[PDB]
Amino acid sequence: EDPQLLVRVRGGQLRGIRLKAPGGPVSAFLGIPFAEPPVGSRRFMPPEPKRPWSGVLDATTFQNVCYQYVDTLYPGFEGTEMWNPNRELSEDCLYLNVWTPYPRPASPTPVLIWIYGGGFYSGAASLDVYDGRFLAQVEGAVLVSMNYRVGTFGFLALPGSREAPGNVGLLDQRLALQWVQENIAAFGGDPMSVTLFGEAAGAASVGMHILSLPSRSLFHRAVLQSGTPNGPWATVSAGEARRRATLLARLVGCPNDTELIACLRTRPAQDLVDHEWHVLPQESIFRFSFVPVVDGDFLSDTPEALINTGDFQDLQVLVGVVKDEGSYFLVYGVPGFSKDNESLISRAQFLAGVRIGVPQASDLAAEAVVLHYTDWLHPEDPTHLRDAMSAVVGDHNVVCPVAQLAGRLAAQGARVYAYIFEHRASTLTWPLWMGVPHGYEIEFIFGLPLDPSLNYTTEERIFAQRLMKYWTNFARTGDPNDPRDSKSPQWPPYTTAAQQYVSLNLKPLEVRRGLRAQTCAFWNRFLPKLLSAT
Amino acid sequence: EGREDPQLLVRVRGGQLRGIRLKAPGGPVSAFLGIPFAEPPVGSRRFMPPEPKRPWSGVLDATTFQNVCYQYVDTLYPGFEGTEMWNPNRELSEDCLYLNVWTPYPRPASPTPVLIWIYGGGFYSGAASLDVYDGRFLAQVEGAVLVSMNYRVGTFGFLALPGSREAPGNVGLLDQRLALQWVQENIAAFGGDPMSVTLFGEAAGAASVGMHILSLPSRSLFHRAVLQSGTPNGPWATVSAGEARRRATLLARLVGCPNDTELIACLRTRPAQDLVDHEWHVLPQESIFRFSFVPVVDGDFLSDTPEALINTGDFQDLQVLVGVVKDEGSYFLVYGVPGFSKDNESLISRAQFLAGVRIGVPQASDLAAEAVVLHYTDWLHPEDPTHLRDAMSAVVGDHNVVCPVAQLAGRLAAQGARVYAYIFEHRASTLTWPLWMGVPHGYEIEFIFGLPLDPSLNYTTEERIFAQRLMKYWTNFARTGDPNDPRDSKSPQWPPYTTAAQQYVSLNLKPLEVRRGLRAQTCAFWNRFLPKLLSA
Ligand SMILES: CCCC(=O)SCC[N+](C)(C)C
Ligand SMILES: CCCC(=O)SCC[N+](C)(C)C
Repeated sequence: EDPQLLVRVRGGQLRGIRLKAPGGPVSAFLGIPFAEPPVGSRRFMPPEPKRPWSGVLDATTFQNVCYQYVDTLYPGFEGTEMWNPNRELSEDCLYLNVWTPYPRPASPTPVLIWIYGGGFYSGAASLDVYDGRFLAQVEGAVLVSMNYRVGTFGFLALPGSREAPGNVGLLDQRLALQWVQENIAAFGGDPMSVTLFGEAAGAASVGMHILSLPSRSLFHRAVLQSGTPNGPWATVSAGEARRRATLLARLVGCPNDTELIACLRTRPAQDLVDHEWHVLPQESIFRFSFVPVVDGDFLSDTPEALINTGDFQDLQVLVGVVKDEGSYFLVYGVPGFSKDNESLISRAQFLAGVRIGVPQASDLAAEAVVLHYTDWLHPEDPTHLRDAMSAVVGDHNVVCPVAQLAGRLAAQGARVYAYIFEHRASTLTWPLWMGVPHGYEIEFIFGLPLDPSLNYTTEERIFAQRLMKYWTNFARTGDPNDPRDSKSPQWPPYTTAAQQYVSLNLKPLEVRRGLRAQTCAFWNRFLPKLLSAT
Repeated sequence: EGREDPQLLVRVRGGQLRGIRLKAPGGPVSAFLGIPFAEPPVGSRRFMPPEPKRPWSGVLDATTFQNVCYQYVDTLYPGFEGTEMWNPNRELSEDCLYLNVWTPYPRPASPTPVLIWIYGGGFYSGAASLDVYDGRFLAQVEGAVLVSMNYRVGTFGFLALPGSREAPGNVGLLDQRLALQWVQENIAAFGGDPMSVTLFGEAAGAASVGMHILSLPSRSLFHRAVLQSGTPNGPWATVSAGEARRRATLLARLVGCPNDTELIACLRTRPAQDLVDHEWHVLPQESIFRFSFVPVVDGDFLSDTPEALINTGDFQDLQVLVGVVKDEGSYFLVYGVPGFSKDNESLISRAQFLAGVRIGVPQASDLAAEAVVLHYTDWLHPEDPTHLRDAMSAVVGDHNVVCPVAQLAGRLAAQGARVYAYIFEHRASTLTWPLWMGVPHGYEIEFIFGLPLDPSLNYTTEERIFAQRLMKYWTNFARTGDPNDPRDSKSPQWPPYTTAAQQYVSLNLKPLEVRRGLRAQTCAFWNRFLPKLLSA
């Protein structure tokens, strides 16, 4: 028995496993329960803290993935399967993972907490791209990641009901956060320095914790990668959640909220997932059925209302986008688009893809979108039409929501740093036309290219090392700049006036001004006026 | 008594004329100024279509310019060259229907291509007698026969009670058409070729050219057309029958005239100056680049809207040259936008910008106006007074001239025409307008007419070489339907404008440069989106 691999936490003893990382050993503690399994009558309910255990709990292995839809668009294809569940599916999934340096850090170390994405309908802390070993070994970080409930199980709401109050997947995340405060010191973590970070739905989750008071006493800094609490996909109204939950209940034969929810509890997990996608009001892409709900509790108003009116003066935020946020999503519903060809579309196909990409758009607003993204020098060129369709989806769903958030936080006294991620991995299996798709910066931030067996280039290892530094420098200090290394250019803070951000690629940092400024004025200032008059 | 210059005595349908031998840098030219082409439209003939001039006896002296048509005279900056050069330079009178002819001296032996000029001035002003419209240089250097006519403006030209007999509308256009008929019958007496006639005009002159293209009885009177900074389509060049009736009866009320016969009869008893004094009071909004009395869609001269006629016409047999200057709008800003002046740099605020947009785009609802503002803001420096000043100029420029031109070039090209497109980018060294105004509306004209060739005018040597170039493009086009010099292969070519390639050339001191797309992105907003936005 290795004594470095034994830890006493409040609920009892744990045994971890020593992992090798290219530069040396790390301690992993995998599959630690942080809550009572949310099963049977506990389905749809706020999580309860895990009861203590006797003896030494085996924490050498990943636990089950929360029950979720499994992707079947391209069976066997690495570019999709890499996001699919890599352990067994179970409703019993409230577990977290901790990586630390080996030996256990002598003094308290900044803690990074990862929250995965998956549109609130999927994800798992156990995926290869979320491997905490590299950041633990190189930067000396304590990395934590949790499972949280997705789809119906995490976000089905009958607002105002005691038995399905909404947002329980966020409350799972909150409980893991409280677990870190109570327990991370035992691992050599510093509970007084906790940085949240996430991508996509995970970034929106981080944003929601910023906007929810009881969560604010559990972290100090935040990183939001390609996702925001504001925007078209991240929240629903109470009225709209009620509709979807009762619609899903009709689809599975149920049944007075008590009656309805009691009947939903008798249903096998897969019965619920089977119909999960049949409750959306429109034919759409980048929209998900069960997401955080504006309940007047976890979220006391809309993310929009809360970001305009908040005080973020003692807050540091790192925020950014990848180069081609929307390309990924096009193949999941827009006619004319596939990974197996060049996807050169017609104008007809472009107009029709806009209605699906902006499902809430009226006739007028859609043509405003089309007219705005057309190249009037080459109105019918199939390459521009394809790239523009990709741009429509990325801008509406990520880039412009991100620009809006960055501006509001900076204005409201926060310290903001912004980026665009432009390097496409040499090992990427998606076609070239997709460029740098939603999700493909994660493997670099986590430092995977340092594994020589993964076949990344030498340049990409040096790059991964740069990014791992910006991220942990940010966690340590609230500033991603190397505090003892000189060299201009420095990464400047994002401000509403200058709007400075940096590009992250193989070349040294470049400072740019204005994050799709003209285009986002269309989505953030004009389009709302056009809909609030139809 | 037969001691006068044998080369200055010419006979026309109406009788004998005596012209004058003028001096031009390269040699003498022949000028026949103030030839009457219509009965004077006075008294019971006010508002009425023109009647052909009745023949005179003996030799009519045609050695001086005639009266300028009664009109509003500019008083914004009195004594200032920038405005005075456009002001009337002869007595104002309703007796004003005269044309002018310039020809080589001696008159050419072989039939010579004819250029006809139609002046601008918003349909409320202008005169063929102004220094910038001097035909002597095109006549001497290019051997051209040049003709310019006076036509009625303001109320006298365009006040209309549509449907009536006594004031049918578009009579100023009918003056222009009568002078075109006069050229057909008479120009051969001067050595001109009636079978090669090219119309050309700037601003409202350009729009007039365009209306002659769209009006059937005019089409047989000319062969080629040049439209400078103006178009028959767009927001200012025409009005509906209903709106023209509205403006006419309002004018009547304001001057003491409270059945159309009765109302027109009372209008005809008012002094000319009273009508002018009240002209501007009938505009529906506070505005710039809008004029009270313009061509009307009467179902007669214009069988439908200019917009409809360019969309459905067959233009296979048409050659057209069209273009714009670099800063079409800047001129108009000092005549009504709070914040703007010729005597300072006119740096403005956001508030002043939004306020100016309501004036510059007077027909816009609140939604459309924020569309304009949001589109023209630079969101990296949304409060920079220099950018805001320039965007304001661009808004008015784009909406009134540049995008109507782009629509015109596109529709004619799609409908079979041969179109050549330019942007004129050279600021005259002699300009008295402040630098911020760039190259304003109207300041290519002096170059096309070759004024820099006159040494007493203080233009630079490069400006002479440049004026000579443009005179060649313009007259090659008149001659052949093609601006390019058949000999010169080394010189860069001017390609036709098409829908697929959208090619046009820059006109400056440097050799021709081909650019693609005529404010394509921005003009898509004005021509495609805005209409659809105003339809709700
Ligand atoms: C270049 C156009 C000049 C005018 O609009 S004149 C109008 C001036 N006023 C309204 C005072 C009569
Ligand atoms: C006072 C010099 C400014 C100019 O060059 S005026 C033309 C403005 N703009 C270049 C924006 C069209």
